[PDB]
Amino acid sequence: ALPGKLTREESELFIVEGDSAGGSAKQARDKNFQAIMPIRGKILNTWEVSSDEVLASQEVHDIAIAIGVDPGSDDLSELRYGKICILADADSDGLHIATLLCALFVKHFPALVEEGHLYVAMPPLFRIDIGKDVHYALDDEELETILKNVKNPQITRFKGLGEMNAIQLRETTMDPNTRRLVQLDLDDAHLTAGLLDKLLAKKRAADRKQWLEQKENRSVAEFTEQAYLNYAMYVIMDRALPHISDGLKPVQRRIVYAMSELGLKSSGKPKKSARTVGDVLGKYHPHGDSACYEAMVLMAQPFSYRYPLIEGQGNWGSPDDPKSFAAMRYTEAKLSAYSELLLSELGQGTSEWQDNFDGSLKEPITLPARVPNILLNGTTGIAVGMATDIPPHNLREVVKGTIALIRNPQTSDEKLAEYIPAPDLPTKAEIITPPEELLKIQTTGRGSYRMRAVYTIEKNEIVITELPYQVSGSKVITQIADQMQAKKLPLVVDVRDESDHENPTRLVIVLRSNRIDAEAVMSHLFATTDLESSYRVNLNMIGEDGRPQVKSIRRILLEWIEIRKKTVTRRLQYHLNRIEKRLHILAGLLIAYLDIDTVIRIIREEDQPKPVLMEHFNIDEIQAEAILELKLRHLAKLEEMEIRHEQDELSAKAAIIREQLENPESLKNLIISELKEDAKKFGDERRSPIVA
Amino acid sequence: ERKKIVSGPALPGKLADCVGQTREESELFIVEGDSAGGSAKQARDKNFQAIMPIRGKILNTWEVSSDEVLASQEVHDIAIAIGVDPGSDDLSELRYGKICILADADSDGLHIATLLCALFVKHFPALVEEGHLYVAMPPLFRIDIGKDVHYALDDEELETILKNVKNPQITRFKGLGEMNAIQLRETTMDPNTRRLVQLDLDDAHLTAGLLDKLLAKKRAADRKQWLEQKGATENRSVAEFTEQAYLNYAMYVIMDRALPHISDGLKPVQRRIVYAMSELGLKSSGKPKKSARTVGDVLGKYHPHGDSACYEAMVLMAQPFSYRYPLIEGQGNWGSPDDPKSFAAMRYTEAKLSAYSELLLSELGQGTSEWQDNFDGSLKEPITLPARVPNILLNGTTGIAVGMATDIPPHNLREVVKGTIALIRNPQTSDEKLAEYIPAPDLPTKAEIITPPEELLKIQTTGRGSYRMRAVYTIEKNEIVITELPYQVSGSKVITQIADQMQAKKLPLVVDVRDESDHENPTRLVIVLRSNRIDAEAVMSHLFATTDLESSYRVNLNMIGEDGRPQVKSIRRILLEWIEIRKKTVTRRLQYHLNRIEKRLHILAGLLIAYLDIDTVIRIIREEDQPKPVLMEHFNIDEIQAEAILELKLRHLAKLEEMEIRHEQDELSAKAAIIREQLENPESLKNLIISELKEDAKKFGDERRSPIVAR
DNA sequence: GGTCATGAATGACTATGCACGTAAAA
DNA sequence: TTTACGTGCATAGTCATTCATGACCT
Ligand SMILES: COc1c(N2C[C@@H]3CCCN[C@@H]3C2)c(F)cc2c(=O)c(C(=O)O)cn(C3CC3)c12
Ligand SMILES: COc1c(N2C[C@@H]3CCCN[C@@H]3C2)c(F)cc2c(=O)c(C(=O)O)cn(C3CC3)c12
Ligand SMILES: [Mg+2]
Ligand SMILES: [Mg+2]
Ligand SMILES: [Mg+2]
Ligand SMILES: [Mg+2]
Repeated sequence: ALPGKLTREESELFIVEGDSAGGSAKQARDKNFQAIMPIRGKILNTWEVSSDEVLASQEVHDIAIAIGVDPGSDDLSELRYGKICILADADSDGLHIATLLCALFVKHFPALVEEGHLYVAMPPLFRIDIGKDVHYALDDEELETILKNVKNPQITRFKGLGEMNAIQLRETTMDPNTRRLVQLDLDDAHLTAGLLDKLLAKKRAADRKQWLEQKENRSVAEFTEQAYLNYAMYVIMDRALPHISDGLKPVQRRIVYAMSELGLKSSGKPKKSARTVGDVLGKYHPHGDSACYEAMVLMAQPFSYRYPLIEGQGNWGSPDDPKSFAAMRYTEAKLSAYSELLLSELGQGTSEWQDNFDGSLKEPITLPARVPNILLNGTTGIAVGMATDIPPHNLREVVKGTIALIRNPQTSDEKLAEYIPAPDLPTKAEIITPPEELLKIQTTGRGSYRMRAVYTIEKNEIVITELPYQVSGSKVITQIADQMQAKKLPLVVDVRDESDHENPTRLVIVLRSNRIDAEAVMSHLFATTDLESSYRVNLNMIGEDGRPQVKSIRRILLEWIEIRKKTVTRRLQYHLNRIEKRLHILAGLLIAYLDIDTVIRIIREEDQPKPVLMEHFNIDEIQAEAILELKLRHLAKLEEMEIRHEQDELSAKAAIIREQLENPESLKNLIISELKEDAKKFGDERRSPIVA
Repeated sequence: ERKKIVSGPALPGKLADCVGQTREESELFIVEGDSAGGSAKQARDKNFQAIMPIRGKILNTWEVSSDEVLASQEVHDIAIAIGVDPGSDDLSELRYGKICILADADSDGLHIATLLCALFVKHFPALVEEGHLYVAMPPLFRIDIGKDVHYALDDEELETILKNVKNPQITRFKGLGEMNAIQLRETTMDPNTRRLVQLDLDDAHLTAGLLDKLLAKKRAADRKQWLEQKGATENRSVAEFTEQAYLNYAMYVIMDRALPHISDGLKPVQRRIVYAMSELGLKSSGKPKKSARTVGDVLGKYHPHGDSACYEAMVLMAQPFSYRYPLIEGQGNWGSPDDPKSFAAMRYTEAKLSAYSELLLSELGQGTSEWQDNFDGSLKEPITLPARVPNILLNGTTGIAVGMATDIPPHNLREVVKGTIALIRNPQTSDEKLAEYIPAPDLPTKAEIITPPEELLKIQTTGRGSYRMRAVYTIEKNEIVITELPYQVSGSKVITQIADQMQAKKLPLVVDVRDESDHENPTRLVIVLRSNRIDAEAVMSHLFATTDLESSYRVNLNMIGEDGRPQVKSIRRILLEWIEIRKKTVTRRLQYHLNRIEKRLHILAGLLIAYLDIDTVIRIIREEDQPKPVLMEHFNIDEIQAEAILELKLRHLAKLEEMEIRHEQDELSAKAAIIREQLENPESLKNLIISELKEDAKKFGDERRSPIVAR
C-alpha cells in the first residue's frame, strides 16, 4: 500500500526525483488533489525486463502500487490518479531519469500515455528579478527572450529541485494555473518502440555511437529522444571521458584545480579533505560530494594511480582493499609533486577559461600539462554509445617517445614501440603478452593484455610476492579457498598470507607433499584465479578537436605535441607581452629621471597634470601614470641606475623569447629540453617487467 | 573436534584476527571507529595482533545486568571476541593475551575508553583483575625538529620537548583516522616502540565506588559537585585512569560543546559555523552559496568534527520555526514546521547569513574580541563574538552536558532591549520591575503562553522552572479548527496522537481528523466530532491533557559567563552581567578606532611638515646614502614619519593633495575628540550603548508572536 | 546465454552518551 | 517508585542501478 513513502480525475500523482524534491514538493503540493512521490536514484532500465521481473525491483514496484495499475496490463480500471507527472531535475541526469521513466511506461504501461495520463512537469532553469518583477526561464532560449525587454535584473540559476523553496516550486510546476506542463503523447507504437529500443537496448549500443555523431504537447518519441540525446552527449563530453592534453575527466580537473587554489602545493602541509571537496562542489562541480571524494581517493591512491596526482594523509585504502579508505571527515590531503607537471604554468595564460556554474568565478577548461598525462596516468570510464580504458605508461618511456616524435614526426609505430613497449603498471608482476600483440594494441587502440603474478618455489609451498594490477591479495585467497570447498583442488593443504611492513605481498600456497608438481598447480591457478588477469584497452578520449576518438599510441603522442607546442607558445606570448608593456614603462620613467625637476614643477603647477606630462615629454596615457605613481624614495640616484640595468635584463630576455617564437625549430628544442627535464625530475624506472 | 550440533557464535567478522594461536603471544586492539580500524588493521603485526572496530559510543553498562549486556550488539562482539561471559570469572577460554583500548587522543576518545573500562571493571572484573586490560597511548603531536622525529603524548610533554630545543615543525594528530599506517605502527602498536599502559584493578572497593559516582544515571547530582571540586613500562589504576579520563570529557563537553557563552550566546559548533560563513563573505546582502562549502570550510579550518553533525546544527540556525531570530537564511529545502528534520541533504542546499546575524559580527574586524589559535595554528579564531544585542536570551539554547545541562527559551528582541536599556540606567531594577518588560518567552508561534505570571516570575528569578503552551482554536459546527500549534509541536504528531485514541476506542466522539493547511493558511487541523450536540469544550480541554496541544517547556538558565565558569543565572542577573560585557566590548572598539586615528594623525603631522620645505626633502633623498636618518634629524620627525614621506607618491606633490591632507587632519582630530570623551566619561558610554540598542531594536526588531494568557 | 566489475552520476537508516522533567503505570 | 520519551552535538557503513564491454562461471 506504500505507507509512509506516499474526484479521481481531479487527482494527480507527482513523481519527483529524489528525497530533496520529495520533501519540497510534498510541501509545495495542494493537499486536496495533489499526491507526491520521490523516485530515488536512477530506476532500472525496464525496456528489456519482463513485466513479472519488473515488479521485483522495489522502486519500480512502488510506482505500480501507487498508480494502482499493473505492468503489461490493460487493466487501467483501478488507476489511482488522473494525471501522472515526471518531476525531474533541470540538468541532464534529470531528464535521463525521466527517460528511464517513460521507458517503464511506454513498455509496461502503454495504456497510460495512450489514453494520455503521462505528463512531464517543466521546472524553470532560471529566475530573474527586475526590481521585484519576477520572471522564470525554462532554458537558455527563453532567458534571452526575456532579457532584451526591461532597474537592472538579477539572475538566479536553479541547479536542481532541492535548492528551490517550496513557494517557488508550487508556482512554477505544481499549481495548475501557472505550471508549465507537457502532455506527452505516445502516437504510433512502431516509431516509438523502435526508437527507444535503439536507445535502451543493452544489445544495441553500437548504433547509438553513430546516432550521436549524426544527432503544449510533445511526442513521447520526439521528447524521450530529445532528452536521451542531451544526456548522452553530456556524459561523453563532460563526465566519463578524458580530454587528451592533461588526460583528465572534469570532476578530476575540478578537484585538482580546486586543490591548487587552496594552496595545497606538495611543499606545504595537508588540509582536511572535507574542505577540498567542500570547495569543489562549492564553486566548480555541483554534484555528489561522496562521488567527488571517491574520485579524489583514486587520484591519491599509489596502487591505483601510476603517478598519483594527490598525496593523502591517513587511511586512503590498502592495496588489498582499495575501498577501505577512511571517511572524508577524517582524511587530510595535499597535491602530489607530480601534479606540478599539470599546474605550474596556469597563471601564465596557457589555457582557455570558462564562467563556472554561476558566473561568479572562472575555471580553466584544461590544464597546461608539461607531459602527456593521458598515457602515464591513463583512464577508465563508461559513457553512452562508447567508453574508454587507458593503461598507465612509464614516464621516461613515454617522454623518449615524444622526444622522438618531435624530431621525426613520421616515426613508424614499429619504431615507437621500441620506446614505449607496454603499459607500465603500479606493480612488479609481469606483463605477459607477445610483442606482436601489444604492438597491435597500440597501433589499433582496441585490444587486450594479460598480467601474471610472480612467484618462486620453496619445498611444497609456492611463494608469491607480486600480484597483477588491481588484484587484491585476499580475493585471490578467496578464489583459492572456493575451489577447496568445491573440492576442485584436492592438492592444497593451506594458504598462508604472510605479509608485512617488509613484504607488501607474500602469499604462500602450501601443496601436499614435496612430491607434487607445483608448476601445474601454479599453471592451473593462473588459468582459474586472478593470479593471471586480462585488461581492457579502449583508447577513447576527447581530443583537441573537441570530439571523442579512439586513437593510436603514436597518434596520441603526435596530437599531444601539437597541443604542447600551442601551450609553450601561449606562455612565451604571455611573458613577452608583459616584458614589453613593462620595458615601455621603464623607457618613459628614466625619461623623467633626466628632467626630474620639470616633472615636479609640472605636478605642483598644474590642475590636471597628466596631459601636461604627455605633451611635455611626449609620453602617453600609460607612462604618465607610472610616473605620477613613483614613490619619492625612487628619485634617489641609486634606485635610478637600478632601473636602467633592469632594462638590460628585460630587453635581452625579450630577444631570447621572440627568437623562440619566431623559429619553429628553436621551439622544438625548448619543448624537447622541457620534456628531458621533467622526465629527469619526476621520472622513474619500469616496474611491471615484460616477458613471454 | 567432534561433530557437535549446538555450536558457538560464528565470531564477529568485523574482527580482523591474527593467525598465531598462542594465547599469550596475542593481543587484541579495540579501536575507536572504522577509520582507525582500517589504519590499525594496516599497522598491526598480523601474526600476533588482531583488530576490532568499536563503532559509536558503546552503552553505559554500569547498571545494565550481565544478562542484558549482550543485548547491545557492539557490546556483544567484545564478549564474543575476547571469548568471555559477562559477570563470569571463566577466563579459561579467553582468546587474547592483552586487551588494548585504542582510542583517539581527544576528549571524545577518552570517553569511549571510560565506558569501555566500565564494561570491563563491572562485567569482566576477572580479566581486569588478572591485568589483561591495557590502554594504548597514541601521541597527540609529532615534532619534526631536524631529520629526527619526536612524539608527545600531550601538552605537558610538548612543553618539555620544545623548551629543550633550526626550527621545529609541530603536527597535531587530531585522531587516529588521519595517522598513517607507519606512524601508528611505530607509536601505538609495535611492542618495541609503543607506549602502552597496563590497568590494575587492585582494590575493587575504591574503584566500583568511584565509577558508580560518575556512571550512574542518578548521581548527576554528585558529578556536578565533583566537577566544581576538581577545578607496559608503567601501570595505572582503572580508577586513577577513568577518573582522569572522565573528568577531561566532562570538562570538555561542558565548556567546549553543549552550553553556550553568555556574550554572544553560542555553543562552539555554532560560533565556528557563523564565523566561517562570515569569512566566506556570505553577507546577508549577497547571494547564498552551497552548504557543503560552508561545512567544508568549517571542518577544514575551525571545528575538526563530524560534517553531518555540524551541518545539522547549521540547519537549526536556519529554521524560522526553531530559531526565534534565524542566524542563517536557508535557500531550498530546510524542513517544514510539521517535519523539522525533513531538510534536504547538504549537497543540495545553499545558504547565506541572516540579516540579523550582523548583530554578532559587524564589530569583529575592529579589535573587539579575543582571538585564539585554530587547531593547527595556521589561522586564528574569535573566542567570542561582539554581540551587539543579548543573543543568548533572544534566540536561546538547549543542550545536555555532563553533571549539568542548559535550557533557555527565546525572547522578544524589543522587550529585552527595553529590559536592558532599563538596567543600564538602573542597575537595581527589581526582577518584578524588569519582568514588567520581560514578562516571559516569545516563541516562533502565535499559540498562547498559558502559565501564571506569579509563576513565570519564579522561573526568571531562579532560572529553573517550567512553563506550558497551548494551541489556538475555534469551533465551527461540530468541527474544531486549529490554527496555532505550540513551539515545536508537529501537526502530524498531533493527528497521530489523536488517531491512537480513536484506534483504541478512547475517543469514539471523533469520526475524522483532517489536516487542512496551505500557502494562505499555515496551519489548520480540523477535528471532526460526532453529534453536533457534544461539548467540544470538553473534547478540547480533554485533549489539552492527553495530546501535545498543551505541552510543557523546560527552563534551566545554565551557561558559561564571563568568568569562564558554568552557572545558573536569573534573567535579571544575565542582563546585568551582559551589560558589563557590552560595556567592555564598546570600550575595546573605541580604543581600536582611536589608536588608528592617532597613529594616522601622527603621520599627517610629519607629512605637512615636509610640504613646507618639500624641496629640501627631495634633495636630501637624492643627496644621501640612506636618507632616513637625515630627514629625521633635519625635520625633527621619527623613524615612522620618515618612511611615510619616503612613501609619498609624486601625485601628492600637487597643491590639491596638500590642502587635502590638511582637511583629513581636521576630520580625524574631531572624530578622536568625540571618542575620548566617550571613553573618558562612563555615563556618555552608557548613552552610546543605550543608543545602539534602540537603533538595533528598530532595525531588526519585531512584535510578540505567542501571547500570554490565563487558563 | 548469463554474470561480473569498472568510476562517475543519482542520501536515509541505524545505536548510543549526557540531564532531567513529562508522562504512563506497578 | 519505576520505565519510556524527547531534546543537540558528539562518535559512517549499507543499500540499487545507468551505461559499454570483454572474460568468467557455474
Ligand atoms: C555508526 O554509528 C552511528 C550510528 N549507529 C549506527 C551504527 C551501527 C553499528 C552500531 N551502532 C552504530 C550507531 C548512527 F545511528 C548514527 C551515526 C551518525 O549519525 C554519525 C555521524 O557522523 O553523523 C556517525 N555514526 C558513527 C560514526 C559514529 C553513527
Ligand atoms: C539511497 O540512494 C542510494 C542508494 N540506494 C538508494 C536506492 C533505493 C533505496 C536504497 N536502495 C537503492 C540504493 C545507494 F545504494 C547508493 C547511493 C549512493 O551511493 C549515493 C551517493 O550520493 O553517492 C547516493 N544515494 C542516494 C541518492 C539516492 C544512494
Ligand atoms: Mg541534479
Ligand atoms: Mg555513493
Ligand atoms: Mg576523536
Ligand atoms: Mg549523524
